[PDB]
Amino acid sequence: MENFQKVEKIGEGTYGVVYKARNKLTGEVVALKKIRTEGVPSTAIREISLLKELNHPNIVKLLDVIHTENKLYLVFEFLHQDLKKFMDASALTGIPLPLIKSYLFQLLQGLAFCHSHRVLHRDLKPQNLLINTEGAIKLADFGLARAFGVPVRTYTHEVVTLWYRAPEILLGCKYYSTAVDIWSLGCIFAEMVTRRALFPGDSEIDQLFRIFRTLGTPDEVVWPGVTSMPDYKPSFPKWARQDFSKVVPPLDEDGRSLLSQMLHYDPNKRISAKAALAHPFFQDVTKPVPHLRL
Ligand SMILES: C=CCNc1nc(N)c(C(=O)c2ccc(Cl)s2)s1
Repeated sequence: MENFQKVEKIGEGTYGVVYKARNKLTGEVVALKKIRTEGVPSTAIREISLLKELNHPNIVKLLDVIHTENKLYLVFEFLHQDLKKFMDASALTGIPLPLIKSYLFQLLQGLAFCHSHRVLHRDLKPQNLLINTEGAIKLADFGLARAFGVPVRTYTHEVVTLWYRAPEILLGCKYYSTAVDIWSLGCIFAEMVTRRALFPGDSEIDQLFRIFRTLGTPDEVVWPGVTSMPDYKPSFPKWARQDFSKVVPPLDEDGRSLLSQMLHYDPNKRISAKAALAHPFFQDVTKPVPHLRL
């Protein structure tokens, strides 16, 4: 890109490298993402372009879609730190509960907004949750997966994380629903509380079995239709569900209750973002400022 000035290489995005850049005509700093190649689907540019229309305090604004020199670029508002880094920085003391609650509440608002606009994320993870000094947290990359197509591996041959993947996706369901995002957010909520990833699988089957070992191997009783999912196998080991109090100590009953509703196996039974916002866990929610080291 010329219309920009690459300050640094922020990191590795799901679809390509992410750069911290400066708009040459405005002097503004943004998050520039180069999308990894046979012409660029015209369907994608149209889909993605509609996203520039989404506007919410908890959604990282897609400023522009730039298609020039037969290369694709997405220009996003720049935020100063991601939740992965903040969690790592908060590892010794943990994120204070009131801030964890504020972040969860805000993320649910961003989800509620996108879902009401018929937009799913499908690949929520600590790396695409961005925070600022003011106490806000925003979701980036909403609607990209559907417009594009989650590739097995990036062109950088970097490992894609499966830790936040809903069980229905792992079982090979090719139809997504808003519930996949609630699942990912539930996993993130648990990780903020315990300071350890909930289901750190290193493979698709390891990821599935780690979920099974904690929540019990699903059956037709708790998840009608599961034995007919594409990758379900009658040979899956049968693990008993573990007492949920052992899962996220020392989160209180309201928090554990909300989390269990975000982690129901049946997508249809999983709580909606809108309903979650009404949960008693948020009765005393506030908006604390985080201690960010930039
Ligand atoms: C050190 C400050 C970095 N600032 C950033 N700002 C934005 N907007 C970022 C992203 O959208 C993503 C980057 C990677 C994924 Cl995955 S989403 S990173």
